[PDB]
Amino acid sequence: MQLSKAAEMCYEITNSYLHIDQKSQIIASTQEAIRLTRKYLLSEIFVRWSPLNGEISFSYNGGKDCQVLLLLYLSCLWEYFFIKAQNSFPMQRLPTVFIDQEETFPTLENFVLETSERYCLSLYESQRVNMADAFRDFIKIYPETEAIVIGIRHTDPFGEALKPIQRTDSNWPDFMRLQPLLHWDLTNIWSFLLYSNEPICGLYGKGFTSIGGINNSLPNPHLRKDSNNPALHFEWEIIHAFGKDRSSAINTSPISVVDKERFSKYNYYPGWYLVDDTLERAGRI
Ligand SMILES: Cc1cc2nc3c(=O)[nH]c(=O)nc-3n(C[C@H](O)[C@H](O)[C@H](O)COP(=O)(O)OP(=O)(O)OC[C@H]3O[C@@H](n4cnc5c(N)ncnc54)[C@H](O)[C@@H]3O)c2cc1C
Repeated sequence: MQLSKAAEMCYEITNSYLHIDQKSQIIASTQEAIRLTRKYLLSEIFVRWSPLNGEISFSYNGGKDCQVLLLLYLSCLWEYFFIKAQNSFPMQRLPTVFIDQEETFPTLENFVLETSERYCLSLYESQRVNMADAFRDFIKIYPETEAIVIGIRHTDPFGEALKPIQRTDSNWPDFMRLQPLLHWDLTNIWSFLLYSNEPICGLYGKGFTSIGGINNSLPNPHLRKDSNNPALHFEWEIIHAFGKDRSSAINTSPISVVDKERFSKYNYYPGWYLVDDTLERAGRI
């Protein structure tokens, strides 16, 4: 859809989530994570750089984390338009960067393309090694790029020293890292993404909890059905998902035939049956 419509839609979704009045530590926690992310964007980021004209590019790889961020970002883009009108919708696409690699799952590539069309992203896609170099090439093509939005957060307990607004290290080309999802935990991610009713990468439906490349990521061994029985913690969000109101259906994207072959050897609960952040990357490495 056109960008103004995507932005207004995401605004309604986020607003609707913020109006959930349920007994729930998860919901209340996620409402707080939403408010902080939106405060970073509206109060610290969009005040300093334009989210429309190319000063900022959004790094998007179709994963759950940058998808949640993209929905929040679009919600803030809607609000930004009115704030700037108040202090003084364009027909265009949102500048976005996707690094495509040889080991990228086709299912994910397809999801990136489809959601680029849904959210009206103007996609730069690299030609299918090291991410630092991929971005160095990007910045050389688009030197006006001042900042890049990154859906990074803490997914193991180890010290990382990340900040919401942070310069790249000297290894990397110079631009500002914008990392407003940093305080989200795994339960917040699933609660919001399932509530949104937006389509999500079909790999999560097959037991992935973290998506890498074909060779470095698998369904989460802790979701293997014959040896684990996790409870569903997001039933309310699923049943009452935005605009849904078949209540129990989850909007997963199609698995590419090649990936279906690759996964035939796999007996796994969907990713949203994992809430233990310590175990999020267990299917990786
Ligand atoms: C734009 C950018 C700038 C970075 N700058 C530094 C730096 O200065 N110093 C440093 O030590 N490390 C830097 N990194 C690496 C980063 O800190 C993480 O160590 C690395 O991304 C792996 O973390 P992760 O596995 O948790 O998340 P990842 O799986 O890498 O995902 C984290 C986020 O990065 C973006 N991303 C990941 N893969 C892609 C892709 N293929 N295409 C487009 N976006 C993608 C998405 O927004 C995603 O939400 C940078 C990474 C990116 C993407």
